Amino acid sequence: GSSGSSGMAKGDPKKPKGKMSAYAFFVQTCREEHKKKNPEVPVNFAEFSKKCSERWKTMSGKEKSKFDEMAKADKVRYDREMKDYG
Repeated sequence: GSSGSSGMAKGDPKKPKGKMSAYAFFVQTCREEHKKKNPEVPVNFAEFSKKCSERWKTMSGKEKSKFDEMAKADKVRYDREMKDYG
């Protein structure tokens, strides 16, 4: 951990984004929603995550499903992309 950095400076918009897991999706989707309402409000990733991550473990396989179907496809999509890339 102890990264404190959302992304990087050296990165081309061409290369495929690393593989994401169902969990991540839950966190991301949650963020995008926060901006939709409070676009002009700060979001302490540190705290925001503490509430999200905890909500991921407390979730039931049924709920995670929504993020399971997506992630499951996020692994096959990226894999194929790498084939063409390198």
